[PDB]
Amino acid sequence: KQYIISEELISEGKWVKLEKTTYMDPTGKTRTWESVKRTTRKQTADGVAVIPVLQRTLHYECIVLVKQFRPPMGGYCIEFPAGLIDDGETPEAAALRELEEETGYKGDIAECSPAVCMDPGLSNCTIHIVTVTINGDDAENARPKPKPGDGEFVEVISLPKNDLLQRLDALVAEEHLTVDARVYSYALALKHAN
Amino acid sequence: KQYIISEELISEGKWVKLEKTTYMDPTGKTRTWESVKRTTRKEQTADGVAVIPVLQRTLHYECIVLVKQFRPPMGGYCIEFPAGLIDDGETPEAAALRELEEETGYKGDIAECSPAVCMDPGLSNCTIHIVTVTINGDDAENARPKPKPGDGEFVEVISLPKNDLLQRLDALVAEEHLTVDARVYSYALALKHA
Ligand SMILES: CCCc1nnc(NC(=O)c2ccccn2)s1
Ligand SMILES: [Cl-]
Ligand SMILES: [Mg+2]
Ligand SMILES: [Mg+2]
Ligand SMILES: [Mg+2]
Ligand SMILES: [Mg+2]
Repeated sequence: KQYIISEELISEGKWVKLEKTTYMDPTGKTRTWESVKRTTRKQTADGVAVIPVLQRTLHYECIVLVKQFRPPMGGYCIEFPAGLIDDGETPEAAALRELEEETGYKGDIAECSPAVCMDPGLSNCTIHIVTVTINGDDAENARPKPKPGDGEFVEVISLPKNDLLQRLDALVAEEHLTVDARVYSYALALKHAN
Repeated sequence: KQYIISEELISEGKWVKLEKTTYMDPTGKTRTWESVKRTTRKEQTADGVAVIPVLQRTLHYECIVLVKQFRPPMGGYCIEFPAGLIDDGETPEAAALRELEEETGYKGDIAECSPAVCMDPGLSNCTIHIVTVTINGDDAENARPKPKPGDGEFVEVISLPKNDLLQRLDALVAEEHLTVDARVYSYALALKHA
């Protein structure tokens, strides 16, 4: 019943473009929307985000997160490890790779989502969310070695799964970091579960 | 260490702008980013809200109330938490309750309100409050409720049991060609992981 009729390019950068979408609303009226797209997508999705469950015996399970400066935010943010899927990469493979580059941890795939939207009122951006467990007791994850690219500066922050929400709320109150909405949503459901 | 040096407008639509962001990396080098921003953000603590609406009813499993809408930037239908931008001077909590009633017909009760969290911080500055609201489904106010969609809003309400959310979302994606929101999916994953 609703559909896209055309897309007019407004402005194209190296990484991002702005478009004006014309679409048919369900009353049979023609309408417009300003839409953002990345210029990098081919793939299943633009990117992956990794939910990395650090499992170590006799310890609480941790969720491994990363803190970085985000120029669009003008501030530091706390996020799941994430990045863009290389052309010819699978989502699962991008997840292990990104997880290694950003944290040094080497992990195992548990499940992978279908492509899910990031901010669908604004952009077409999508990701796979890939749940990964990290055997924290193996020697490869003893002194994890982050292999970050040129210009990436990432701090690793592992927080306990069973108090995640309170821990994030603290980082926000006390560090003026911004927590990512997917990370916050995850933390909320850990509390809301039964 | 890192901070914004300058923000140079590239292209402004009525709703969205692209900016060339210049910032200082932690080595001391000047770098650039392409950044998206909304034009609508005021003194609001955030662009918007998303509502986690827990429908509670005697002798019923709790449900999460979701909405399905056409999203022009996506070219397709998306399943999301009820959500809208915060009006000038409106509180996040008022906005949440109001968007919830407008989009679903339900009258909720505030449970909790997050700090401002980032929607896609490598791309945009957009932020929301995630507002958890309970809905007393035994109250007559919430018996056979009508959405009051604004101008050009066409929303369908989908209520799924909290205890099976992830499988129910996976089934919808299997039978329907629709996209699930990344927040909704993250929340459904944590409900399983707990
Ligand atoms: C990032 C959001 C981009 C938008 N582009 N177009 C938008 N139109 C409206 O909100 C609207 C205007 C007139 C009648 C009905 N709805 S919002
Ligand atoms: Cl798990
Ligand atoms: Mg990354
Ligand atoms: Mg990378
Ligand atoms: Mg809305
Ligand atoms: Mg609305």
